[PDB]
Amino acid sequence: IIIATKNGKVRGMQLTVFGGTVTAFLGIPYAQPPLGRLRFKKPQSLTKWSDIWNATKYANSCCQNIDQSFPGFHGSEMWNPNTDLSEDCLYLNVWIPAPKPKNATVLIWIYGGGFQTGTSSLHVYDGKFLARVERVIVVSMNYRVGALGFLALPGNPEAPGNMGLFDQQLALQWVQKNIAAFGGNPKSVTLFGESAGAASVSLHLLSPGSHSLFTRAILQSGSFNAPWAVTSLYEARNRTLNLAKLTGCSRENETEIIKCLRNKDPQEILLNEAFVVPYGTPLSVNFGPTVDGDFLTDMPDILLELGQFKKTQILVGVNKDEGTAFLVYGAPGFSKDNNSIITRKEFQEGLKIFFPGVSEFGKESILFHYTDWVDDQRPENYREALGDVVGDYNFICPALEFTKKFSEWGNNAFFYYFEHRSSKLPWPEWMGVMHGYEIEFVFGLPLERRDQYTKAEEILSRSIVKRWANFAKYGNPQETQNQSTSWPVFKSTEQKYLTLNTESTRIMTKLRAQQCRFWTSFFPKV
Ligand SMILES: *[C@@H]1O[C@H](CO[C@H]2O[C@@H](C)[C@@H](O)[C@@H](O)[C@@H]2O)[C@@H](O[C@@H]2O[C@H](CO)[C@@H](O)[C@H](O)[C@H]2NC(C)=O)[C@H](O)[C@H]1NC(C)=O
Ligand SMILES: *[C@@H]1O[C@H](CO[C@H]2O[C@@H](C)[C@@H](O)[C@@H](O)[C@@H]2O)[C@@H](O[C@@H]2O[C@H](CO)[C@@H](O)[C@H](O)[C@H]2NC(C)=O)[C@H](O)[C@H]1NC(C)=O
Ligand SMILES: *[C@@H]1O[C@H](CO[C@@H]2O[C@@H](C)[C@@H](O)[C@@H](O)[C@@H]2O)[C@@H](O)[C@H](O)[C@H]1NC(C)=O
Ligand SMILES: CCN(CC)[C@H](C)CN1c2ccccc2Sc2ccccc21
Ligand SMILES: *[C@@H]1O[C@H](CO)[C@@H](O)[C@H](O)[C@H]1NC(C)=O
Ligand SMILES: *[C@@H]1O[C@H](CO)[C@@H](O)[C@H](O)[C@H]1NC(C)=O
Ligand SMILES: *[C@@H]1O[C@H](CO)[C@@H](O)[C@H](O)[C@H]1NC(C)=O
Ligand SMILES: [Cl-]
Ligand SMILES: [Cl-]
Ligand SMILES: [Cl-]
Ligand SMILES: [Cl-]
Ligand SMILES: [Cl-]
Ligand SMILES: [Cl-]
Ligand SMILES: [Cl-]
Ligand SMILES: [Zn+2]
Repeated sequence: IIIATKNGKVRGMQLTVFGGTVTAFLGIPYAQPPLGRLRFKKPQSLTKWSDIWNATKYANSCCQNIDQSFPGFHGSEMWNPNTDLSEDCLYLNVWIPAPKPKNATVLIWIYGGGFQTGTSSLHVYDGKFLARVERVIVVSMNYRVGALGFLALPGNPEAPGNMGLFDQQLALQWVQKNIAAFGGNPKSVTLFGESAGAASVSLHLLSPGSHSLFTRAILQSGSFNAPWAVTSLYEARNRTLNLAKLTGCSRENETEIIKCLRNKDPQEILLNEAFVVPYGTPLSVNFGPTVDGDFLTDMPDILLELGQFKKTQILVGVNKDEGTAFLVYGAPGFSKDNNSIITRKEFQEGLKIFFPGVSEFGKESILFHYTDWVDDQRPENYREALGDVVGDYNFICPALEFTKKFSEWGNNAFFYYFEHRSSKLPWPEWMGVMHGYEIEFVFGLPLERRDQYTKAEEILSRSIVKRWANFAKYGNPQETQNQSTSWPVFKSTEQKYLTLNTESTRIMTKLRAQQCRFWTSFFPKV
């Protein structure tokens, strides 16, 4: 199979999925490799090739530091890159239904990873199931991360910031220019992503350069208004100068620092990325999105509040235990190999880890808001309270505030609460429905009967896959055939949302009302 793109011909592979066929094009280049003088620059356009490019294996992953907290443990290593790390990494993948569709809706995946890590070749991002079951086209791209993707001295085009975001944007442009040759519909394109990928998706709703490159958006466990998602412009320049100091690149003429950084090999950049922040947290984002005056014209909180974004439908949601994953990355008394019963004193030490520069009074009122027990005798009270603190503050409350503000401008919005713990989840039970472990259900991995998911998990995945595809195709995430409960629109007044679980599906209102009132209204003033 060979498809003529506008820059040259590409060859894919046939895959057998569920007694049928899916065609895969893995590793299509969409930009000139950002090497040499092109490091830290925005992505440049690709030049034509007259031969046939073989797109038959995942391409290199972008340079990044690997998680090594649990060597040999599948729970953490399933997120580590599974191809070689290289600066030559700006490639994308395309999954096509077989036979060739005539005008299929396109789903574009943007992976997360704190803007520091990530790759589209991960097993749980495999788009072949979605192409097979719902006959949509799935696209995913690799984008630069860390300093090589988000180092910023604003206004300076040698390192303007938001390069990884522009990588994503150029991939969206590739779909616009090429997807029809694959049988796809460039007028029906839905972005979806998780964590930092969901925050990227929400920034594409704000960026005018991206407004004509997609139709709808899905935000799983993330948004730009989350406290970890946007780097202040003070912080950006500090961490840039700190990295120059650590490497030996402190110049005075600010353009001369970047040329010094361009002569360091990528490994010396990666080794020093960690220490650009003096006192970080488990949720620290060393180099992330900034207000650059290009991709981002103003502070995103101002654009959201004043209705300056793409007007379209959105699907937003969170998991029940978003915070627990971060507790085994620094909190005292927590571990993946015990049950992590902590004391009140260990709870107070956890808050200092996650809220280092906050007043003594601020941590006291976090403790006060989250220690009104039902059962005063339960030993896991403080353990579960600290996870809820981290999850509410960093993910759930920002996502709800995002949806409320977005829908106030007349757009249909739908919110979900994912509360099923995967039967193949390798982390212990006390960590619950963790950050990132709805992804395998969205991509339809439990549909593979040869994988030891339960029968109920196959059913829930089949339902989620249909809702997601119906949202992309028709702007309405209903499962209309098997007498499901209807997913109601999220409005600022009643704030209805749908729960996703094996046992039951229910409509509820005002998720975490009391806790998010504290985080969104009171806490910013301490
Ligand atoms: C902006 O950065 C400076 C310099 O950052 C240094 O901090 C070290 C801890 C280390 O990471 C090194 O690589 C880096 O260059 C910050 O100054 C430092 O701030 C910390 C925390 O307050 C102090 O402990 C250090 O003594 C201090 N060093 C100096 C030379 O001033 C500065 O605070 C930072 N601005 C922020 C975080 O707003
Ligand atoms: C849950 O585990 C933590 C972590 O303890 C680590 O070190 C060994 C004890 C190992 O067996 C394994 O449990 C784990 O890798 C326990 O906290 C530790 O407690 C000791 C006791 O003095 C302290 O010295 C350590 O600093 C501390 N580690 C951390 C990360 O806080 C904790 O006691 C345990 N809880 C249980 C068993 O209920
Ligand atoms: C493919 O379909 C195009 C129309 O797509 C529709 O446009 C708007 C209303 C969006 O809501 C989108 O989701 C819809 O699917 C046609 O204009 C085009 O000619 C068609 N092309 C081919 C080759 O069939
Ligand atoms: C998949 C990796 N995940 C744990 C194994 C980490 C903690 C996620 N993470 C993350 C991942 C890589 C590097 C830094 C971070 S800080 C962060 C902030 C906001 C969302 C996610 C992240
Ligand atoms: C691309 O794939 C075809 C089919 O396997 C192969 O014969 C061809 O030689 C490949 N091109 C290369 C390796 O340049
Ligand atoms: C800094 O160096 C650049 C590159 O040579 C030059 O264009 C610019 O004028 C210099 N500016 C200052 C203030 O030295
Ligand atoms: C609806 O139910 C049938 C069995 O009655 C099942 O095979 C099918 O996959 C279900 N559809 C969805 C979208 O879940
Ligand atoms: Cl469009
Ligand atoms: Cl940070
Ligand atoms: Cl709950
Ligand atoms: Cl006390
Ligand atoms: Cl609408
Ligand atoms: Cl309710
Ligand atoms: Cl609640
Ligand atoms: Zn992740």
